[PDB]
Amino acid sequence: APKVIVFISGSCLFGAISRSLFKKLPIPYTVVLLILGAILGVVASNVPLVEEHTRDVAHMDPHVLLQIFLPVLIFESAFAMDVHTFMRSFSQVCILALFGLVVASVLTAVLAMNLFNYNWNFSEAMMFGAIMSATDPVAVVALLKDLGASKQLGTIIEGESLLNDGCAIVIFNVFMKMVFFPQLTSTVGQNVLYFLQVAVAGPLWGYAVAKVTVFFLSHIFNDALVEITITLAATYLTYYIGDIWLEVSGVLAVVVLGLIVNAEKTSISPEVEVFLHRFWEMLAYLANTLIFMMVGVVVTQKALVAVDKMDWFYLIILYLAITIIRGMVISLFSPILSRIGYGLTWRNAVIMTWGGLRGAVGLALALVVENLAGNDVIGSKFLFHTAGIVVLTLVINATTIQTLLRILGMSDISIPKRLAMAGAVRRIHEGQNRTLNMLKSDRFLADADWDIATAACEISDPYSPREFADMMEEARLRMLKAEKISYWKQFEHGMLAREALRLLVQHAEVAADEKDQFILVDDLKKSWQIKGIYPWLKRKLEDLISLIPKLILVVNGKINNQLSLGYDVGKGYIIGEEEVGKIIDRMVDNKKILRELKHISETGRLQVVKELGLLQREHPGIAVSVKTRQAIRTILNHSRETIHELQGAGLLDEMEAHKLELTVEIKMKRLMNAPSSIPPPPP
Amino acid sequence: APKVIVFISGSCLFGAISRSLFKKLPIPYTVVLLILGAILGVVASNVPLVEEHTRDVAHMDPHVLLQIFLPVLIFESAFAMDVHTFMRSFSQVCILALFGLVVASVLTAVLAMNLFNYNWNFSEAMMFGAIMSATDPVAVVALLKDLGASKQLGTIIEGESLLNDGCAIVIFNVFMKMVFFPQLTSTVGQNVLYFLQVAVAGPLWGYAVAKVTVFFLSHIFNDALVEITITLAATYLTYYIGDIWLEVSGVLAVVVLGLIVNAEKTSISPEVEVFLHRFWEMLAYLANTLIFMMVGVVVTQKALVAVDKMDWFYLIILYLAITIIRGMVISLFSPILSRIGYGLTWRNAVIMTWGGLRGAVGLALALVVENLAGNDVIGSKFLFHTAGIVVLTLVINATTIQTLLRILGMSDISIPKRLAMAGAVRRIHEGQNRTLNMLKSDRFLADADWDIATAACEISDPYSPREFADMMEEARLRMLKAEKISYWKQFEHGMLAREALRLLVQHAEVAADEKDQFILVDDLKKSWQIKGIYPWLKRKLEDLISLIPKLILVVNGKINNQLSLGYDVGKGYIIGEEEVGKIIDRMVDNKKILRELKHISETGRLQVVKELGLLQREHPGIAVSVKTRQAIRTILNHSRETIHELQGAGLLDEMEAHKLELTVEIKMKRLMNAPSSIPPPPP
Repeated sequence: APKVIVFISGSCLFGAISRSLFKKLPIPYTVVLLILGAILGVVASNVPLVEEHTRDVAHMDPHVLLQIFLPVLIFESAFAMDVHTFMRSFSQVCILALFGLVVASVLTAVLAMNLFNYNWNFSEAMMFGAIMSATDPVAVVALLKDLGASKQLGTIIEGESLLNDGCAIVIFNVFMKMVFFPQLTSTVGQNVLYFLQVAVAGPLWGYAVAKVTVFFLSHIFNDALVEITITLAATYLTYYIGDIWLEVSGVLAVVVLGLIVNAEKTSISPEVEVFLHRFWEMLAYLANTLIFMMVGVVVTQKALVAVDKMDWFYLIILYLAITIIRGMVISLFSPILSRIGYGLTWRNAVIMTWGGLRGAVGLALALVVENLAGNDVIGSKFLFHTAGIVVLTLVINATTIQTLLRILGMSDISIPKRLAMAGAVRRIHEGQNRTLNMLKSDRFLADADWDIATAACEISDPYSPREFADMMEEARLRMLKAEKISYWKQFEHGMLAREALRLLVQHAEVAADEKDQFILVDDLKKSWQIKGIYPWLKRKLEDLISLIPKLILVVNGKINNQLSLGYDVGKGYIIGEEEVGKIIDRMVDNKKILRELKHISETGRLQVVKELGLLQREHPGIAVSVKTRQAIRTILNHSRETIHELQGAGLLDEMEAHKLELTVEIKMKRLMNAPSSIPPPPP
Repeated sequence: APKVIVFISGSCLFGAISRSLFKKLPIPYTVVLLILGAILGVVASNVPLVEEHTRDVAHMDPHVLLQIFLPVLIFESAFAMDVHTFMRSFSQVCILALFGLVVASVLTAVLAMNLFNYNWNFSEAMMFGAIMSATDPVAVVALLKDLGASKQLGTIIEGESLLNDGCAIVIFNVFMKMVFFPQLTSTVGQNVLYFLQVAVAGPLWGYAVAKVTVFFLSHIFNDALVEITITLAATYLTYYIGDIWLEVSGVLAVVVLGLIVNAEKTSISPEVEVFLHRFWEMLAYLANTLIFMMVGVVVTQKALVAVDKMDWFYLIILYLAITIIRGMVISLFSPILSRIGYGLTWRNAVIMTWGGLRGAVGLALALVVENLAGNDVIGSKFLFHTAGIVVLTLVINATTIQTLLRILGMSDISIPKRLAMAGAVRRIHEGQNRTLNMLKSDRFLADADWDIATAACEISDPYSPREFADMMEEARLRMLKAEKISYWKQFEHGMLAREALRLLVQHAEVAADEKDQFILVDDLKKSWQIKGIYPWLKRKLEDLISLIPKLILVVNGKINNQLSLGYDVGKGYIIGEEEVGKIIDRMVDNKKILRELKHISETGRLQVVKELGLLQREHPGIAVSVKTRQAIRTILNHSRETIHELQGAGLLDEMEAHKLELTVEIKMKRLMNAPSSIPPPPP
C-alpha cells in the first residue's frame, strides 16, 4: 500500500481549495499552498501517520523528482508560447536571457561571498546564484496579456522566463556535477569539449527528436489518442535519454522540442491542439502543486532547525540584492536592446525588473541541492533561502505589480477600445431587449417571470487651415480602423492565415503610430522576400541534379513555407483594399480626400499585384501548388459548412454527419502533407 | 535515475506503433502489444540491461499496480457509459451480470476441480473462475455502436462489462483474502457482517463521495484545471480510502462514483466534459498498454517455465468450456431476462455470448495471483492460463464476431438510412459542383490546377385494396420520419433536452416497428409521472413543518428535474405536431387521409395541452421556475449568438469576445444552480 497516491490526491484537493478560495485576493494560491504544506509538515512532525506519508513522499530521491517534474513544467512553458512573436524577437530575448543570467549569477555569487558568513566557495555561491536567478512569472504574463496592447511585452517576458529557466537549470547542473560529485579531475581541453558538446547537442538532439516527432505526428489520422501518447512519450523519453543515456543537458532539448512542436500544430488536428494545451497546463499545475507542498513540508521539517536572526537579516538583504541586481542588469543592457528594431521604454524595463517571480523550477533545484548535500547545514541554508525568497517575491511582487501596473499607466483602457466596448454593450443590450420582446409573445412563455430573467440576463461593461490638417489625420485614423475591421473580416472567412493576420495587424498598428502615413510597402518588403541562402541552395541543387532529392525537397518546403505566407499577405492586402474601397464612400464625405485615399489604395493595389505577378513568374510550380492548396482548402471548408448546415436542416443525424466530418478531416490532413510543387500543366 | 519512466515511454511508443500499424488488420492491437512484450521479455532474459528495466518495473508490488491501474480503468468504463440507457435497463443488466457472474464462477470452479490435474481446493478454483469471468469488450462495443440500430444491446453489454468487472474483482478480493492470507479464523456472524459491510458500504461510500464531488464541482466557475484535478483526486482518494482505510470494496465505490458523475455533467462545463472524456480515455489506454506489456513480460519470463502439452490441452478445452458455459448461462437466463421489457432475442443472445472478451482486468488479477503465490506453481499456471485465454479470446472472438455480425444480418444497413445517405451524397456532390463553378470565376485561383483538386474532393459512397392499405403504412412511416426530423430540428434550436430527444426518437422508432399506430400519448405519458414516493415525502414533511429544509429542498430538486423532463417532452411533442401540421400539405395528396392524420395529430395535441395544464395546476411554482429557466436559457443563447455574429461581422476582437463568452458561460452555469421552485407572485 503506497502513500504517494494519498499524498498526491491530498495535494490536489488542497490545491483545488487554494485556487477556489483565493480567486479575488491578489495573493497567489502557491503562497497559501506553501503555508498549508508547512502546517502539514508540522502535523507530520507531531502525528506518526502523517510522518509516514511525508517520509514516503517528500523525502524522495532528487533525480526521480527532477526527471518527472521538470519535463512537464518545461514542456508546458515551451508549449504555451506564441512561437511567431517569440521567434521574431528571439535576438533580444536570447541575448538578455543568456547574458543577464550569467552576470546575475556572477553578481549573486559575489554578493553572497561578500554578505554571507558561511564558509562557501566561489562555485557553490555561483550555484546559489544559478538557483536564485531562475524565474517563472505566470501571473505577471497573465496580467500583461489581460491589459491589452502589451502583447509583445508578455511575449518577451515569457521568452525570458523560458530561456532563463532552461539555461539556469543547465548552469546549476554543471556546477552541481562539478562540486557535489568531486571525484572527476579533468583537463582544460576535455572540459571545454564537454561544455561545447552540452551547448551544441542540447538543441541539436532536441531538434532531431522534434523532427522525428513531427514526422510521426504528420502521418497519423483519425486517432487523437496516438498523438497525445506520442507527444507525452517523446517528451519524457527525450529528457530521460538526454539526461541519462548521454551527457547532454536534456533541458534545452525539451525546450527546443516544445518550441518546434509549437512551431508545428499545422500537422496536429485542432481538437488535439486544444486537448494538448489543456493537458500540459493541467500537468504543470499538478507539478507546481506537488513541488510547492513538498518544499513546504521539507522546509518546515528540516530547514527550520538552523535558522537564526543573522540568517533572516541576510535573507532580507538577499531580497534587496536580487532586486537591485535585476535592476542593474536591465539598466546596463538597455542600450543593447535599444540598438535593435524593438527597443524598450523605461516602464517596460521597470515592469520586467519587478516581473521576476521565483518559481517551482527554482524550488525543485533547491530540493535537489538540499537532499544531495546530506546532513550538513549548507543544503538546509540553500532550501531556507530559496523558500524565503520565493515567499517574499511572490507576495510582495504580485501585490506591488498590480499596484505598479495601475500606477505606471499601461493598464488603462484605450479610447477607441472603450468606445468599441461601449458599442458592444449597447448592441448586446438591444439584442437582449428584442429577444425579450420576441419572448413576450410566446404561447408557452407568456406566464413566465420577467424581472428575474432581466436581472439574471444583464451584462455590465467590464471597463466601467490647421483644422483641415487635423481632420485629415482623423480621416486617416478612421481609414485604418476600417482597414483593421476589413482585415479581421477577411480573416474570419477563412481566407487568411493566423500569422498573416498578425503581420497585417502589426503593420497596420505601426502605420497607426505615425502621423500622416498609411500601411506602406517598405514595411511589407520583408513579407514575400525569399531572398537569401534558400534560392542559392535551390539553384545549387538544381545544377547538381541535372540525399540530394531529400535536400531539394526540404529546400522546396522552406520556400513553400515562406511563399504561402507572402501570397496570403498580398492577397489579404488586395481583399482589404477592395473592401475599404467599397466602403470609402459612406464614411468619407469630402471628394478631394476621397480621391486622395482612393489613389493611395490604387497605387498600393498596382504595386502588390505586379509583385504578385513577379512572384508567380519567378516560381511557377510553387505558386500554382500553393494556390491549388488554397483552392482545395476553400472547397473543403465549403463542404464542411454544407455538412454543418445539413445537420442544421435536420435531414442528417449527428452520427452520419460525424462520419462525414471525419472523412473531410481525413481529407484536410491529407491536404496538409500535399506535394510541395506540382509541375505546371501543358496547354 | 528510475527505469519506470523509460519503460513507460517505451511501452507508449510500442502501443502507438501497434495501433498505427495494425489499423487495417482486424487483429486488435493488444495481442501484438503482448507479442512485443513477450519478445522484450525474452530480450530481458538475455540482455542484462533490459533485465534491469523489467526487474525495476514488471517485478512490482501487486497492491501498488492494483491501486494505480484499477481505479483508472473502472472509472473510465463507468464514465464512458450513457447513463440514461444504462439506468432504463439497469434491473436487467444488474440481474444478468450478478447472477451470470456468480454461476459462471461456480461452474468454472467445478470445471477446474474436475478437469485440472492440480490439487486445488474449492476457493482457489473459485478465484480462478473470478479471474476467468471478467470481460472487457471495448472493441465489440465500438463495433456494435458502429452498426446502426443496435444501441440497446450495446448499452446492455457495456453495463454488463462494468458490473461484471465490479463484482468480479469483489469476489476475487474476497477469495484472495480467504486463500493467500489464511491466518484469520472468523465466526459465521462476523463473516456475514463482513459480507453485508462490503456489499452495502461499497456503493454507500461511493455515493457519498460522489455527491460530495458533485457539490464541489457545481460551485466552480471559469477554471477547468480545478475541475479536472477534483475529479482525478476524488477517484484516486475514493479507491485508496475504500481499499485501505476501510474494508469497503473499492471497485464498487469507483463504479458508483463514475456512474453518478456521468449522471451529472449538467454541473460541469462542456469543454471540461470533452476534456474529461478524452483524458480518461487516454488514461485508460495508458493503463491498458502498461498492463498488457507487463503481462507479456512476466508471462514469458517466469510463467512459461512450467508449461507442457497437458497444460496446453487443458487451456484449449478450458476455452471451449468457458464458451459453452457462457452460452449456457445466457440460454438459461433468457426467460427471466425476457420477462422484463426488453427481451433478448437469440441473435442478440449469441452476440452477447460471443461478445465476451477477457482483458486487462483479468490480466491484472492474474498478475496479483502470480506475485502472491511466490515460488509455487499455482501463480504460474494462473498467469499462463489467463494470458493464453486473453490472447486467443481476443484474436478468435474479434475475427469471428466480425464474421458473426456479417452472418446474423445485424450489419445490414437499413434502406431508408441508405436512401438518406445517398441523398446526402447527391447534395454534397452538387454543392461541390456549384462551389467549383464559383471558384472557376475568380481573379485569384484561375491559374490553379483543377483535375487533381476535383479528384481529391470526392466524398464517395461509404455504404456502396390491401396494397392500398399497405401504402398507407409507408405514408405513416414517412410522416413519423417527418415528426422525428421536426424533433431533431427543435433540438437544433436548443429547446429539447438530450434525454427528451432520445425519448422522442425511441418512441418514433417503436412506432415505426408497428403496423398502423402512430406516436401515441399512452406510451408518451410516462415522462411526467409524478405518482411516486417523492410527492408523498414532500407533503408529509410540509405537514410536519406547517435538516428537513434540506430534505424538502432535495425532494423539490428531484421533482423539479422530473418536471423539467416531462415539460420538455410535452413541449417537444407540441412543437413537433405544429411543425408536422405546417408541412402536412406537401407530402400528403389525398384529402381524406390528410384530414384523418391531421385529426389524429390535433387530438394528440389537445390531449398533451390539457394534461400539461393539469400538470401546471398540480405544481405551479416549480413550473414557474422551469419556464424561468427556459426563458433565461433562451436569452443567454441569443446573447451568445449575438456575440458570435459580432465576431462574424468583425466589429469585436477575439479576446473581448472570449471574455463575453466567459461571462455568458458563467451566467449559464449560474442558471444551472438555480432555485428549483420560485414561489408564485400574488395577483
